[PDB]
Amino acid sequence: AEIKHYQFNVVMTCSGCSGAVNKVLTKLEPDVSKIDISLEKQLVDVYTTLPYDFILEKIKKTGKEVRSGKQL
Ligand SMILES: [Hg+2]
Repeated sequence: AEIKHYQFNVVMTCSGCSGAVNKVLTKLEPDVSKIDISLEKQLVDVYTTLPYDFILEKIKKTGKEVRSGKQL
């Protein structure tokens, strides 16, 4: 039952972009504990029990460019 921390650099030009990312993560409740989105750092932090590859894939399918990701 590990709650992992993933961090992504996601290009988000406006609040609609943060909204697109938030939306796909809401569909993965109740196994997403916390999300943090910063437009000022272009960063998305996801705290979840789900696998890294799956989270990355779902964010990428928004069409918002994912520049990089890592586990913390
Ligand atoms: Hg946007």
